[PDB]
Amino acid sequence: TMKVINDPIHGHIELHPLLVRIIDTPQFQRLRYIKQLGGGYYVFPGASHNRFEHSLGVGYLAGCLVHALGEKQPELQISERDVLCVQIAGLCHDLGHGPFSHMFDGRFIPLARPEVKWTHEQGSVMMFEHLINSNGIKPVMEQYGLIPEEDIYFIKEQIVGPLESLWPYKGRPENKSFLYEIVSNKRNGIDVDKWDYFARDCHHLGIQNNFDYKRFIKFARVCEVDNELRICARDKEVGNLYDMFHTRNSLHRRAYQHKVGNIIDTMITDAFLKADDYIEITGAGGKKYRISTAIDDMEAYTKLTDNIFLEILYSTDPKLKDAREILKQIEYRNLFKYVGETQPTGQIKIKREDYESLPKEVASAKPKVLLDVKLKAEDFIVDVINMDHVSFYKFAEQLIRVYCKKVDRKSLYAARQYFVQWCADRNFTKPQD
Amino acid sequence: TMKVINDPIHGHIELHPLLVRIIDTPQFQRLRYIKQLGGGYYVFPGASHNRFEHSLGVGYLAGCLVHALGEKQPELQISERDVLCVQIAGLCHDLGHGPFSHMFDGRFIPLARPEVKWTHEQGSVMMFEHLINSNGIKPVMEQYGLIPEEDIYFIKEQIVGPLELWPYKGRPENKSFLYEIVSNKRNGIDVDKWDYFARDCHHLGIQNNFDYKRFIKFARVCEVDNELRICARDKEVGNLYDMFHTRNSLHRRAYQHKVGNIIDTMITDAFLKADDYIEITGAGGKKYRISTAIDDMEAYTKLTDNIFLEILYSTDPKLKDAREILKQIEYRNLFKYVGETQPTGQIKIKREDYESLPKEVASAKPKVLLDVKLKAEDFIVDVINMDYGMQEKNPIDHVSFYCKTAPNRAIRILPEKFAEQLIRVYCKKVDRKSLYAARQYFVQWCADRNFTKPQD
Ligand SMILES: Nc1nc2c(ncn2[C@@H]2O[C@H](COP(=O)(O)OP(=O)(O)OP(=O)(O)O)[C@@H](O)[C@H]2O)c(=O)[nH]1
Ligand SMILES: Nc1nc2c(ncn2[C@@H]2O[C@H](COP(=O)(O)OP(=O)(O)OP(=O)(O)O)[C@@H](O)[C@H]2O)c(=O)[nH]1
Ligand SMILES: [Zn+2]
Ligand SMILES: [Zn+2]
Repeated sequence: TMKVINDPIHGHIELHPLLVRIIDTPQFQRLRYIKQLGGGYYVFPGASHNRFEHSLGVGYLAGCLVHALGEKQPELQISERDVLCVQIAGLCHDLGHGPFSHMFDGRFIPLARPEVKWTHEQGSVMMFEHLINSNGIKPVMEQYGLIPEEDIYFIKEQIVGPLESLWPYKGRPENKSFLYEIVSNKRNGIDVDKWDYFARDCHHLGIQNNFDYKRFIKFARVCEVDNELRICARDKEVGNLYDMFHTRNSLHRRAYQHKVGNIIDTMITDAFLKADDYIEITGAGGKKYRISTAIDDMEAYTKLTDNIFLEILYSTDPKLKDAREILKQIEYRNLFKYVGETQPTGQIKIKREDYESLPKEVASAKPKVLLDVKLKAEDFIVDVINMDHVSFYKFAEQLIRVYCKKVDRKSLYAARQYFVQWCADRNFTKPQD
Repeated sequence: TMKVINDPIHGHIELHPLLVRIIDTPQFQRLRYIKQLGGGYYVFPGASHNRFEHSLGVGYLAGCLVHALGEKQPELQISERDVLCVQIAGLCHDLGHGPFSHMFDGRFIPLARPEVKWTHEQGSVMMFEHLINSNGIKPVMEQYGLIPEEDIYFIKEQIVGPLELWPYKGRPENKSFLYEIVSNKRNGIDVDKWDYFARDCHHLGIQNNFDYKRFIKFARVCEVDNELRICARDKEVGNLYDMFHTRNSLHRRAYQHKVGNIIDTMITDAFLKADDYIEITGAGGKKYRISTAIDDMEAYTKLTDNIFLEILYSTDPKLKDAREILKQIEYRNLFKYVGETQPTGQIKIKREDYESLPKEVASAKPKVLLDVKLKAEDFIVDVINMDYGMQEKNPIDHVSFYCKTAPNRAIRILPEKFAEQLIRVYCKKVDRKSLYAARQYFVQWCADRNFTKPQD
């Protein structure tokens, strides 16, 4: 029962029955209703792709790499069981994403609940657990040779990292440390996750992809480094890697950090914040959750997708009028206006818990040339945008942009002044344009 | 100094301000929430694309073609005004599509209201009218040289055809060729098809062998039977064959996919079970159902693929049945394929008769009586058309060519064959006995009807 799925990036993807069973669940199929690039679709009409197809792709590539390593180096003792667990991890690494992907955990939850610590990865673990239990996957795992308790632990570790000196992982021993570099590779940012989305995003955006992932897989090997096992590239592949990094940079410059695309993300977020008190999502035991609290209950979170945009847009409730009106601004293309950009000096990083305060700080700033119209915190949006040792055998770490909700020439002028001053008060770089 | 949109199929698409204004409306942006291939996404994960981006592409290509014709043959007197009206028509030809595109007008409305005669094209006209009025587009049209009353008429005619010698009132007969750009019924060669062949191929992973740019570049208006028509250079004949083979591949591989079509009928089943209980607010606070929203454009504006998730995420006990079918789709417990047949040599099945077909099948009398009997609600009968209205033809016959030396007049003159109507039957009961039974009813029904005999 080896099922085959046609993908425009990878061609034929063969799926193990166990994977098919994980895929055919509400928890996984949910990913069909979550846009890969969030608000990017509103700037790039080719970018209609969702997390679902990306996740299949990552699961596929994860398998290809591990399987290839096992053939070339049977001394690594990569079992078929190891292969499946890595595939599953690749499949399920994005289960925890929320509406509009990175917009949700990167901005909405911070602004809505600054107290809480939340990442989509943590979400992926919770949702995976929920998926397993809700659909009786453990017996099916056993039926294909897996040992649920340790293997489920391994899968979770691949996704989120060590779960809390030593070898921190408990799902596999240190002699298989290389397996933890396939799906999510923290240290050098080279994993199959990135391979898929670079290729996929390029394909949909109309941007040229220079990296050849197959070639890289074909020439990859596990090799000794600092008395540790790591995945290593042949020296002949160095050009291919440069091409990868250039593709990455292009995607970030051209798409991920696009000026209007990011503005639209903050407008969508603004609408969610205005809707959060009034939207009800039913979770476990009939209990009711808000957009911002659905992350606390996986039954509710399952039903939280980009649909929430249209539920607000199509609503008639008077209580949702404000939220609805912002989404209508997007349709009519009356967007927030770009004021300017700056960076934090030093190794200083504005943190998520502080995001909510930033608009007030900006309005609190005192421009020396006092002006006619004064602006308040509600009129400002402050957007914080985040972001050679691979083994062989201009990058801004944080950008800060400010937008204004009032498009009046004088308000824009004013806003600029507040912004410039705020940068000065914080010893941030001085705005240009 | 006009706006540019990056598209993966066409590259840079330059948009006239007036087009930008039509695009930035709820009525147009609605197309972002309607899947091009409907239930095809549930089989082809690459096919996440929506009608919106397709519509930009068609608008763009419509403009390219007309503009190219005007440069090569200024004796045609194609104004800038003409160009814009054709672009707008290309932009807006799909405004009338409903949830899951062709599933909606092709199956749901027929099953829900067999009385009514509805096409997405008619919808596009109504929605266009609604778009114009709701967003004060007439003054803006005037501001860029258009004459709203006649030009709006022309645009609508390009989309739906004529209403009620020369049938068109939006442009005179000496510009008859303009009516062949966006929608060409006669020979099925228009910019609409060019975009979706390319776009669908790009998303499905199927190779596209037609080269639309080349065709545009060598296209010319030329005399045929004292009729002005768009004519291809004789050198382009291979390119055309490639187009028709691409079309055939897309249909065989994608549009007629077995499970994809099953899923379309499951979605439709859910809608039918939800239709009584879903309320959509239209004009003046009046409430409409999924099946009646087509009667009110304010309501229809809010009718998109979202309706799938509204049903899926619902808690109302009255929607339990509809909801349960959509859950079957998530769990991948689909209706079961019984078999396939054709009305070869027969009169073809019409939309108003779709609702009756499941009863006919259960009414059929198999010779070998089975242990269990089945009823009409257990059968789905799916009628698949390549192009519903049209006669079984060869479309190359209606293509005009020209030789370069005598470019003013048309030349005097191994593709695939069409099964222009397929009929499939699915069963809602998945147990061996019922499936066996269903097969028997089906085989008999084909016999009773002088349809082709089912194979495997
Ligand atoms: N199961 C499944 N298949 C998908 C999905 N998305 C795309 N597909 C593809 O669509 C095809 C049809 O769905 P299935 O019902 O699994 O197809 P099938 O081959 O008839 O399999 P059975 O019905 O189980 O015999 C699959 O073979 C896959 O190639 C998905 O989410 N789940
Ligand atoms: N206007 C508009 N632009 C879109 C749409 N879809 C994608 N885009 C692209 O998104 C870009 C940014 O949107 P705009 O608000 O037009 O931004 P802009 O190009 O800076 O134009 P202004 O904001 O009017 O100066 C556009 O230039 C288009 O290339 C759409 O539906 N409407
Ligand atoms: Zn990912
Ligand atoms: Zn179309």
